Amino acid sequence: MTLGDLWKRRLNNCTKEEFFAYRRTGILETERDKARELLRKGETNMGLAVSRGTAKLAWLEERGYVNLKGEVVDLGCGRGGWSYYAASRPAVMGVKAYTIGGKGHEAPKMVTSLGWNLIKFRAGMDVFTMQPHRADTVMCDIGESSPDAAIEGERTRKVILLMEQWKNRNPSASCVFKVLAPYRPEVIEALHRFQLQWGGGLVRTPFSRNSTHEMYYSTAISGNIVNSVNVQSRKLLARFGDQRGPIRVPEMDLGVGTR
Ligand SMILES: [C]O[C]1[C](OP([O])(=O)O[C][C]2O[C](N3[C]=NC4=C3N=C([N])[N]C4=O)[C]([O])[C]2[O])[C]([C]OP([O])(=O)OP([O])(=O)OP([O])(=O)O[C][C]2O[C](N3=[C]N([C])C4=C3N=C([N])[N]C4=O)[C]([O])[C]2[O])O[C]1N1[C]=NC2=C1N=[C]N=C2[N]
Ligand SMILES: Nc1ncnc2c1ncn2[C@@H]1O[C@H](CSCC[C@H](N)C(=O)O)[C@@H](O)[C@H]1O
Repeated sequence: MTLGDLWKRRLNNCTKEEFFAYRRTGILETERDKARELLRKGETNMGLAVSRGTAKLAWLEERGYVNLKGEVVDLGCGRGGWSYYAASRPAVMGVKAYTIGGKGHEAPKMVTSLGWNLIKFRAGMDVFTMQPHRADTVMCDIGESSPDAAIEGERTRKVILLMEQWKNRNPSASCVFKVLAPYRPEVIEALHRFQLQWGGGLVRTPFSRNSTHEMYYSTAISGNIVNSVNVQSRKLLARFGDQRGPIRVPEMDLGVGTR
């Protein structure tokens, strides 16, 4: 058993009030009140982020932890926050975005956010059975939370296997992907094997809620994986009992128009 396993048990043991105070204490939160209503009313001419995912990828890029370029694939694009971020980047030439859609899942939001014309959205696509194709940058933000840590571990293992398949097709591609449950030993083993062949490392974005242990793997950073995970678990465990709220910041606005 790991510290993150204990974190997950302590999380599930929270009362409702305990859970909601813990969830958001100390985290960066974009201000989505304008964005939310524009999406709700169906405004397509907008550059405000279509989801909270945009600011997370923006943070990874601005830190230099990912370098989005060339032909980008977005595996599990959901509403498209990563696809629109990538399409607005001058070094990106095109985005192929894929998501399952269906009941309980987000379909792509269609807006004129800068570079939208460079995105080819395909909904109703399962990426886990899709044949990989050429890409310079491979992005994947898949990993659905579960109260069951073993399910979160297996969901995470499937994402890492997917990234191995896309690296097999594209050994030189940069990769960035969500690791939902890095605290699980089957996940650590798979991350080690990936890191040994492809390099890379783990990082926590300051926008992730304390109710998830998610971290992001990128081929462009480094770091011992176990220590990265353990630092994050201790930091998550140390926030239990904190009552401070979130730090609110402006939402990303990419502007509108074609590229
Ligand atoms: C009920 O549940 C709930 C839900 O879930 P889902 O997701 O829907 O899934 C379902 C599933 O799972 C499982 N389970 C459940 N339960 C149980 C189980 N298992 C066992 N073994 N046992 C038990 O008990 C099964 O398999 C089924 O089928 C959830 C909700 O969520 P949503 O809405 O979806 O959102 P998201 O995105 O996910 O986010 P969040 O919210 O933040 O979450 C994350 C995490 O956290 C936690 N939580 C949540 N919540 C809401 C809560 C919590 N915790 C606490 N303590 N409290 C509260 O309230 C978890 O871990 C998650 O993952 O959730 C759930 N829940 C509710 N409640 C509860 C829960 N869990 C645990 N515990 C509790 N108390
Ligand atoms: N097997 C699969 N094939 C395709 N899409 C999947 C999938 N499993 C999960 N997904 C989708 O992957 C998406 C992950 S959410 C990603 C958030 C996104 N990066 C943003 O910025 O908006 C979800 O919408 C989920 O429906």
